[PDB]
Amino acid sequence: VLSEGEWQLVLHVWAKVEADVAGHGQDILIRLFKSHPETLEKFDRCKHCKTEAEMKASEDLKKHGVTVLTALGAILKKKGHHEAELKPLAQSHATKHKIPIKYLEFISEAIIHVLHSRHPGDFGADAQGAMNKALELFRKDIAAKYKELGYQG
Ligand code: HEM
Repeated sequence: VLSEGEWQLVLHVWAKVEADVAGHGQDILIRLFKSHPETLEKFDRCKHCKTEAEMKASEDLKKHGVTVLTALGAILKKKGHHEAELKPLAQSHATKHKIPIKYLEFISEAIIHVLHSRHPGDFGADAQGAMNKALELFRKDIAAKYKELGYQG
């Protein structure tokens, strides 16, 4: 459980993300792919991609950064009451994309990195701890759903 004040810190910095969803999504995926190249293997079309400018010019990759942040933003705005939003996400990522929980840890790290880089004034220790708690809860719940679907994380 997060406190109401913790959720408000989460949603405060998320409003900043929403001013430029696509640019934040780009930075988060590029950070993910740099820090953890193996994850890039999960995206058929930019498997070949090599440079940051290639990732930044890529139309696909920008659309997926938006897809991620749109879904996650709706989950965060549910303040933990996200079972209905996690059901389809767990379904696809456990049975079709096969995304282990450690890759969700990786992307949570990249999200926190980008939010700190871009909004330090809105992402001090209080707010970083809140966001970390919120992404931890997301990963915990989706992991339980993975197991329900027969996928061991
Ligand atoms: C906060 C974490 C994430 C969220 C909210 C998220 C959300 C989404 C959504 C909404 C879609 C499109 C609908 C669907 O297929 O379910 C999608 C597709 C996809 N996701 Fe995720 N995702 C996350 C993490 C990841 C990670 C860490 C990876 C790989 C390392 C990944 C790989 C994929 C792939 C390969 C697709 C299909 C892309 C395509 O075929 O165009 N996702 N994701």
